[PDB]
Amino acid sequence: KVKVGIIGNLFKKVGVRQVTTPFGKPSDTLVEGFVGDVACVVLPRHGKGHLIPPSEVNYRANVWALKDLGCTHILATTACGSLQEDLVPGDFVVLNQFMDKTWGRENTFYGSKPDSLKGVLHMPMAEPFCERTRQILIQAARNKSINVYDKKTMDKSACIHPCVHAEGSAVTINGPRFSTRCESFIHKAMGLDIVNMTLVPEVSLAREAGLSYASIAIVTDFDCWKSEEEHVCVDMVLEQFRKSVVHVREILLEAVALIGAEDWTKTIEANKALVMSSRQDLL
Amino acid sequence: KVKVGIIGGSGFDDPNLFKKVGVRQVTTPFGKPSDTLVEGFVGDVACVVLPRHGKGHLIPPSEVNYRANVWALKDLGCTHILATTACGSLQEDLVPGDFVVLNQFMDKTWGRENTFYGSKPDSLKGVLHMPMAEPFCERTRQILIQAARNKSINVYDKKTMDKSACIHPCVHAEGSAVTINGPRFSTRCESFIHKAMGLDIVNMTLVPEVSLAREAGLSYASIAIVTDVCVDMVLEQFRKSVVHVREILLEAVALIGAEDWTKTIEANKALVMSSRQDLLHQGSNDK
Amino acid sequence: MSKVKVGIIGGSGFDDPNLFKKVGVRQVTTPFGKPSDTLVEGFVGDVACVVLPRHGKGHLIPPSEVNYRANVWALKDLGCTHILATTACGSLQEDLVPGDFVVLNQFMDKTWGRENTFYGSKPDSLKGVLHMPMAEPFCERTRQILIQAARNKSINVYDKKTMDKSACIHPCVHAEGSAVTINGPRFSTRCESFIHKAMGLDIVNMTLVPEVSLAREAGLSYASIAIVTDFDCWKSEEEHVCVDMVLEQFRKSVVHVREILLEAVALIGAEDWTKTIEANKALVMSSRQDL
Ligand SMILES: Nc1ncnc2[nH]cnc12
Ligand SMILES: Nc1ncnc2[nH]cnc12
Repeated sequence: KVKVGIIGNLFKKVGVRQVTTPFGKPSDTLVEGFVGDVACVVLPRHGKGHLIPPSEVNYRANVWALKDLGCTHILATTACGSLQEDLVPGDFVVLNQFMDKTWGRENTFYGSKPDSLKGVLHMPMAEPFCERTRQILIQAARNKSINVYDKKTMDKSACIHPCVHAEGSAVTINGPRFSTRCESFIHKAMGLDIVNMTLVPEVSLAREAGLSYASIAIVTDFDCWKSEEEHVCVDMVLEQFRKSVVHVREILLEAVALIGAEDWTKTIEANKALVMSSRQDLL
Repeated sequence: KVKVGIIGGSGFDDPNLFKKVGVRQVTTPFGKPSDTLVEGFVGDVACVVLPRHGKGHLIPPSEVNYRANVWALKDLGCTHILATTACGSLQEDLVPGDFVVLNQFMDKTWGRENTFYGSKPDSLKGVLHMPMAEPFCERTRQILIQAARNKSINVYDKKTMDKSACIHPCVHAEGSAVTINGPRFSTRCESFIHKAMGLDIVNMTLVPEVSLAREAGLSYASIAIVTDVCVDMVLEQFRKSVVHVREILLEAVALIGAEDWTKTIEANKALVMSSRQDLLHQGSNDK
Repeated sequence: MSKVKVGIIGGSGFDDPNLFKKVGVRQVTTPFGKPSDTLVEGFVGDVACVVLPRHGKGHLIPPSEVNYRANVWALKDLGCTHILATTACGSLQEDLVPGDFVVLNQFMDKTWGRENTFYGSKPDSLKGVLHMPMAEPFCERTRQILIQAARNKSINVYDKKTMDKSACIHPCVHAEGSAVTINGPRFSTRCESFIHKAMGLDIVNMTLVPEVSLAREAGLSYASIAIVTDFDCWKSEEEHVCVDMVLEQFRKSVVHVREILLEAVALIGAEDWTKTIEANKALVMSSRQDL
């Protein structure tokens, strides 16, 4: 059976749970419940009161806690800034790629220090998300009558907002500061679609844990490559986030049902075997 | 009332900008500053100087306690920080002996304490996401440029002037730095990639200094010195550049003192508060 | 004093190489901690040589946790003047095919969190501020010795500066090349791979930096021979990199790497290095900004 963790009326809440992990405590307690008959657990990435900044989030504990609770999938959300004209505030992005600019975060479960699992794990990350789970997020958006924009098969002038972009690349910066204009334009020239602070190493550790992970990013701003009145700040992010979170909730809850309506035996076994085959110390 | 802090880089390890009236041997909640802070006056404008690398230049860029240096200057009541940095050029018109009043940067540093705020017990509580689109105090940048004009140094602004007005040595009116972690210099491969990205100079010390100054509600501006048989000529050129930057700094302090900064300082403090994500969540009863 | 002694740092596929008969096995410590493993001393011909596996005996130390400082300092303390190093890597360019080698001459550094200098202001480092030039970061004489060693072992050499593309005959040793060194342990995304390719980098690896930098800080002549084991992940899904792909290709190429390394040690031994060693030491002293 499947069980979907969510990192961030139609959700039946059962109770709240405190867990510990080999890598420390998660960001907060976890809300356990059900969507129809599918078990679901919800974890706030930045803790109660949003007091934990992106660089200090215990990604290892959060992903491992969901694994230890039996999660087979993780669906994740984050706010983000758009680097490109056709991704506008109020849009969503089902990411398929990233460029990592984070540092100083614990980004793997394995190593040679006592606080990590024994071994050397070199995971392939060419296409770093679970593709089946990406397509479920996109289909959930269709089921909730939210427009879907596929730049491979459509083009500008077919882009109807607010829309879910069917693909996109994120640069993840370490934070806590936002980017300079110089950095924003450099990331844009690299062809990246959005900028955020929390995707990495969350996505990497989910694959190390044998979990199917997909992210849907909420565009809250144009970073700072446009006009001065459109340069990102916290108030701007929060104002748009508050307008978009109801759509993102509808997508996520619809996707949990769609996951539970399919068989995942082979995908799960594939996930686990990918971890085993990536052990350099064992091979 | 204003008080100008000065962080002197290479060439300023033992600055003699004014007669020492007093010294402050202090620590901060974030550890020890690079050296004793030296107090005095430029005219009737109060000034505080500290050498980024300490006397004797014993502290490398990645080990400088940027948090403690900014905090210590804030603790003494500084409203402004003027900083110097010796840099290498990435573009043909930035020539050794030139200066740059930076307005942009690309950050390639890591492993440095770059914020006062967070969830660690020794951090200030709260989550601060500061805007950095234009990361310097613009009023203070223009003071540095005006100080150079007032001391008879060429100023070149590529936005309004053809490359024929680029007369060396000159202060470039704008420019971007890539800040690398050091201590090693860049490979040729790295230098050419930075050049292809359009960056003007390379240094090791701008970040997180500029970021922490904004977190502290201070007006910060930086003046870079472009520094690169020839070694003897490079060194003498650098000495002349340091004499020029000394003139610019002293004139800039006087120019800052000649104006009212009440509203700018209030805006500096208001920007910090508006960047507190944890407080803005609360103002709307979020979650 | 004109005595030469060649250290060898063995990467993946070199966890236990038989380059020579062991004379001494050295368990040492350094001011920067323990090296990756014991150091094996011996002779190749008349040339003294020291071998160290980068990842330890059972390949238990990931790239980001290797004590590069201790490895380089231990070799220096045993009297090495030179370090020859191997690394497995992925290709970012069509003319660099699995089974080729690359005598690197450039790099782009994307590592973090590693101790990358012997010098600093804290008690656990040597006293001083050392700013080493790195524009051409390898020892050029030692690079050319690796390239000559391949010629002497009848292994094709392809020099893009002087030869036409038609003279790129595989398997070959590329006479120049740039590496991007990523921190690991994960491999790159397709997005990252295409960005690195667009910057013009030739290969991707995890272990060159800070090893090459610390060697120069130590006054040692360092050169690297990279073994192409894969096309990273910018090509078809059947050529996307993974551990098994890396190991399988390496087993095939290790034989020729050993021949190059042993011939290179002999070629170093056949020349006088007095002025180059003096210049290596003088570059360290002139890069001290506290003095
Ligand atoms: N512009 C931006 N940069 C980084 N993280 C963000 N989160 C929301 N907007 C962002
Ligand atoms: N593609 C690759 N990336 C990083 N390190 C590697 N080692 C071998 N192949 C590699």
